[PDB]
Amino acid sequence: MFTAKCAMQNIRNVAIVGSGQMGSGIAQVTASSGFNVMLADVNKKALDRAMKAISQSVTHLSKKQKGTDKEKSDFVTLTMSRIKTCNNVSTAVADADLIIEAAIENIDLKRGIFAQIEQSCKKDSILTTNTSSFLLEDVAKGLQDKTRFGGLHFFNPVPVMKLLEVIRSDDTSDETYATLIKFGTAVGKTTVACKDSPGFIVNRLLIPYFFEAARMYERGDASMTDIDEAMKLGAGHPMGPFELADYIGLDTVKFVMDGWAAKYPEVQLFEASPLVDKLVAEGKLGRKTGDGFYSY
Amino acid sequence: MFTAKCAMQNIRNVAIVGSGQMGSGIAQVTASSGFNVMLADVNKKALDRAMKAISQSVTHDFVTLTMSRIKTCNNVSTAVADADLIIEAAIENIDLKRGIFAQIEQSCKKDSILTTNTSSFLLEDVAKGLQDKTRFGGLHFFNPVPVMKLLEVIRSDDTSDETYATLIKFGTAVGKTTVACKDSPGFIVNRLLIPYFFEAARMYERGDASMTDIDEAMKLGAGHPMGPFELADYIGLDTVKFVMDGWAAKYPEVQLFEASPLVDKLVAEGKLGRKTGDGFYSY
Repeated sequence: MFTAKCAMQNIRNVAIVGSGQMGSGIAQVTASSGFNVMLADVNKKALDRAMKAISQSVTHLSKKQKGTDKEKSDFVTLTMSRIKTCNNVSTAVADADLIIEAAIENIDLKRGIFAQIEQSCKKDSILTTNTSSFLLEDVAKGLQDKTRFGGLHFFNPVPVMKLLEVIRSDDTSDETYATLIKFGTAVGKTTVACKDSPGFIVNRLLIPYFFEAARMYERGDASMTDIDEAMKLGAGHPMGPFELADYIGLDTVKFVMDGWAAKYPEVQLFEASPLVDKLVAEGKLGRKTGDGFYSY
Repeated sequence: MFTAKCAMQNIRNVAIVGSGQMGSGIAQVTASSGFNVMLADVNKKALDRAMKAISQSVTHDFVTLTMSRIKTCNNVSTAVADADLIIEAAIENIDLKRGIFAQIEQSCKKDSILTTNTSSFLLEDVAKGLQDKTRFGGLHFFNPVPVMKLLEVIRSDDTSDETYATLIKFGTAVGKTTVACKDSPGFIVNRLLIPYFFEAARMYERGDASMTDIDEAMKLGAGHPMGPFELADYIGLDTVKFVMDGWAAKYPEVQLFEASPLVDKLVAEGKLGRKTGDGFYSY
């Protein structure tokens, strides 16, 4: 983490635009790792919600440490003082060296956010998205300097999940990409490198594998519970595909696979699943609603 | 295991035709679980190497006793004459298997259940020649059979309810966790895993990401104990290729089954994975 941090003298102040679960988790690990954080969202209620969740989580971790009760709360306040909030994007990004967008998955809203960002940030600022749902080319399409754009695809809960996929568009410069690799490593992650291809690595291989399982079930070849057992037991996976999809969220999996089906209409693997569609249309989204493939 | 074994009063004698690695491993766990076994192959040398490998595993009276339950026979007709269950583990050639089953049919008891362990063909293609298709099914084990707990128990369109119930009990009697599948290409495991591995190869081939970053992403992102290139090397590249080739030829309109250059090259070059010290990676 230090080898990386000390090789990015240029990157001291980070702005995260969007204050939901991912934005708040990215803010937490960025602060814990020693950078200054500005978390931005026009939604004040969301900003308050995030800072309470971060504060909780940081406090929680400190409790595991060895040390005096002062040593611990000292640790929490050092971390939290690196995090500031702002309800105006242009103000928030004015002194940022790296900006990470974690907003709603809507391409016009994101492009609008990036136009605001580039109007206000520093000339050599690096801009990034955490999206799972769009190509970096399509997010960056209006920017003046595409060579300082890339992707930082974390996984929820960000403080717990080690992996980080670091993405380059066709236009990302080598220097910007290398900086992004060092930032992922500085914040404690195991980075993997991917081009701007739908699904990067994890989702591109996992979501179609899940849909293939659903498809097997829908043809009537085997039951959901036998599928899951065969994969845990035959391949060592800790969750079968249906449990996995419930865990990720059905709405989450459908929405990604829907964007692929539409952009890549000739690719058989990306067809929607009558059954996924019907479960999401019913609000049976998986664990987070208590009910998807299975009940919880 | 006992709950199963004592509900199969009719199944005492098991014949296994083909004494390669899977037939020999099925012989071993079937002997260990209390059945009588006849191991049959027309290649006397193979039969010899199979009994030496088996005794080698089982050592690791108990060795003598376990062995006394396994007899060999280089004649498939006479080997199955007294068998209640016959399990075919022969080479992956459909004419050879149909000829074997033509032989077994002519000799076996009329109530005998007939099964294949094949990964490469549809049950209904293996059985296409058979007069009573209703006592036919699939017992798909995994190498090494003595260690691998899963067994996919497969029915055709013709397998009777009674035959299939017996097959599930057999799997359970021999210490396996059974799962049921219809006669579909790849059953459950290979149908999901082999295309996920090819998807991984294709991603590397397109130049999107490196082999080691793809494997690291799947271990860390999904908790998989091996990433897809590690797993393929473990299973064997020749094995993964041969099954996928079968699918690409039989289902020519399915994009997911299209062959891979890197794979073809690595197998055409004899780089078959862990078992040869080189596949995707070196060992």
